[PDB]
Amino acid sequence: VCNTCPEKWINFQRKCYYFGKGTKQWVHARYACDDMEGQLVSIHSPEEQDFLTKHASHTGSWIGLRNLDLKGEFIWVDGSHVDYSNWAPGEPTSRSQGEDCVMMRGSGRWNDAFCDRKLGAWVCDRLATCTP
Ligand SMILES: [Ca+2]
Repeated sequence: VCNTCPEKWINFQRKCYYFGKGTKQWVHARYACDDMEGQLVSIHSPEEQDFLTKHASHTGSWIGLRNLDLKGEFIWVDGSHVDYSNWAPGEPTSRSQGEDCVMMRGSGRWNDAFCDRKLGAWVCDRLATCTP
C-alpha cells in the first residue's frame, strides 16, 4: 500500500505531487523539483490530469514534458514517452522552432513554449512510499 507523501506534497494514487509557486523558467523549475527529491510532473492518464487541474494554478504551470533532442519528439523528464496527451487545440505547433518546453494552462490543457518563459507555477511528482 503506497500512499505515503512528505509534508506539503499531495498524494494521488501511487504518486505525490508538489504544486509550486514562484516565478521560474522551465529549467529552473526542473532543478527546484530535483532539489526536493522529485521531478517535474509526468502525466499518464485523464484521472491524473483531472487531479492536477483541480490543484493547479489558474495562470499556468511548467510540467515535465520537453522536446528532448530539439528534433520534435516530446519526452517526459522521467524518461517515458507520451501515451496520454492533453494538448490544447492546435498544439503542439507543427514546426521545430525552439519552443521546446511544455506548460499546462489553467484549463489543464497543454501548449509548447519557449523554455526561458517565466511562469508563476510548476508541478513536481515523486513515487509515494509504502507500508510494509
Ligand atoms: Ca504553440
